[PDB]
Amino acid sequence: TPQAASPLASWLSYLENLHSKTIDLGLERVSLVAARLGVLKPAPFVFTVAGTNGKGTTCRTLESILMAAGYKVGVYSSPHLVRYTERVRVQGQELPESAHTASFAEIESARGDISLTYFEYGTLSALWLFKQAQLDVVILEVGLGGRLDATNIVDADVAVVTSIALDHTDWLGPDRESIGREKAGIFRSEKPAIVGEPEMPSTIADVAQEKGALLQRRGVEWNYSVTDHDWAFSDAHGTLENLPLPLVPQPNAATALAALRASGLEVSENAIRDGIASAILPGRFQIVSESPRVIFDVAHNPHAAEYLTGRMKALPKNGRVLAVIGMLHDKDIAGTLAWLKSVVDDWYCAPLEGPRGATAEQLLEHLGNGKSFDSVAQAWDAAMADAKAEDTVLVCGSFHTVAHVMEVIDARRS
Ligand SMILES: Nc1nc2ncc(CNc3ccc(C(=O)OP(=O)(O)O)cc3)nc2c(=O)[nH]1
Ligand SMILES: Nc1ncnc2c1ncn2[C@@H]1O[C@H](COP(=O)(O)OP(=O)(O)O)[C@@H](O)[C@H]1O
Ligand SMILES: [Mg+2]
Ligand SMILES: [Mg+2]
Repeated sequence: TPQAASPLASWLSYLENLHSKTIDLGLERVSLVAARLGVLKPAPFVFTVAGTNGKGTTCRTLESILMAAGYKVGVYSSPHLVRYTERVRVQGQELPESAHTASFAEIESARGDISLTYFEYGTLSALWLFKQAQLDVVILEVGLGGRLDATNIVDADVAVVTSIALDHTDWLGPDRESIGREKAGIFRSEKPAIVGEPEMPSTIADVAQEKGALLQRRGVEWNYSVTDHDWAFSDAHGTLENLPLPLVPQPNAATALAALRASGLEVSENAIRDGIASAILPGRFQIVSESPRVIFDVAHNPHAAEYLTGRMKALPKNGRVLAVIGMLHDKDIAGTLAWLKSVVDDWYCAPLEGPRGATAEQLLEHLGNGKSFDSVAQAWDAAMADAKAEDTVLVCGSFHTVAHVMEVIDARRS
């Protein structure tokens, strides 16, 4: 059993093995420990963000605007690209590793004999770190689903649903309706329930009615329009024009703005512009370099692949598209690749080290074309060796693939 003085790495290895099951959805055990720790209300204002895709970037947008508005903001995000500490930001910055291990030590003593999973532990830690930080606003990214996610032990002041599509059917049910119901579990009585999914499953309205939540959805209570050079937003309180084209997915920037406006928080139009203009998240349609155009995107399900495919087709015409890909077997690899195949010319497949990582040959079979490599680094090197300046190299499929290339590039700078 690690202690406050133990390295973070030891703590993470310990958390990875503490509970009988890796993922164990449910609120009881975790709520009881949160109750002992006094971390159930981490800040006077909390945004909780659920959805199939778009959670990370919607949270980043909220963080960016609120910081511009001068609020002390904390953000809980998952999963992480390279380092675990990425999961907890205060004022847009990671916290010291020793703050994390101290928090873990507090949870370890407070839990007594109550067992907690890795994500439950990490959630309690983020909450405790936020409480210590005396923040004005805390933004919680839901881990998985909503209703039974560890983050749902906190009562959000504004609940957000970014999109509803097929992912995590093992836990959330086989269709958009079952998935929508689970995501909507973060809604609360008399609190805004901001829905950015344009094709809202009816179950989301059911849950909003069951809870007495204040549903405000895209296409109804609020909306946005786009141009090649900017965008506009509208809701019950008015309209905003010539907004900065987002550096995060367009739908999420609009969802964040809707949630921000529904919150009643005091935020100027300039803080909104500055926030949107500066909101960006590594690995989310990230333009890394040019000649050739290098793009990183963590899409890992067909809805995200379809969106990515749409962004790829919107890129300047000409040149070849070479993809460096690695994926986990727990995702709909076939459906994800079906979309990507329509835009990719040359495939460079790599295995993902793992209990759940697909091998290069497994990916190759889905493609019907392409080359296999022994590692992401080698696939990346082969693509970049083949790419001409007019081409685009897309690193995709998983957080793992993107992270591997980010690390190879950074290491080469030394
Ligand atoms: N009550 C609990 N909730 C909970 N929620 C999530 C998890 C596992 N951690 C995850 C983190 C991220 C994702 C994910 O898909 O993240 P993105 O969609 O943003 O990419 C899934 C699981 N365990 C428990 C768990 O064990 N208990
Ligand atoms: N509204 C959206 N619709 C479809 N796909 C999206 C949307 N937002 C993001 N994505 C996809 O999901 C990936 C990660 O997005 P992120 O904003 O971190 O959301 P999440 O935390 O839910 O995974 C992106 O790189 C993109 O491939
Ligand atoms: Mg997910
Ligand atoms: Mg996320």
